[PDB]
Amino acid sequence: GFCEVCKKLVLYLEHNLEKNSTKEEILAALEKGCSFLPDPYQKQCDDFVAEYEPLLLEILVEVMDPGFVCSKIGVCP
Amino acid sequence: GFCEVCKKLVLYLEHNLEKNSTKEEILAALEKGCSFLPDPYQKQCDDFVAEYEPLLLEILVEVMDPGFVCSKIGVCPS
Repeated sequence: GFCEVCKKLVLYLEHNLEKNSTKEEILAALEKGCSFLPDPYQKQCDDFVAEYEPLLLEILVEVMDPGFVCSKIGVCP
Repeated sequence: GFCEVCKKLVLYLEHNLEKNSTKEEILAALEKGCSFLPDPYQKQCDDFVAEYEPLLLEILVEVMDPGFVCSKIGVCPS
């Protein structure tokens, strides 16, 4: 029943990473996390984000495959 | 290199998913997805979200493990 809408919703969220406002929000959240570290770790954390934010998102989307996610909660085979 | 700050940042993100503001943002994002559907499909989508969104959030929290993420992107050992 819910199998197809679950997969569409996971895909919707993952494609919405292309939206400008979503990109701004993700980068802001990453910068906020780095901001609570002391020097020199804050700067090192900012450098890490600048290099690895794309791969971080790519890996998260990879792991959150719609079929895997939606079968894990039991609405899809 | 970046291994130590990666784990600190992913720990932050893991706990940030548990904030009420973040939980509300994720729920609202899913509900916005449903809003693009015409009737009766929007209601079916809303029903799914109402029943299952906390289980979806749990899966996202589980993925956001510092050791897992930081080794998957290649900055930390396993």
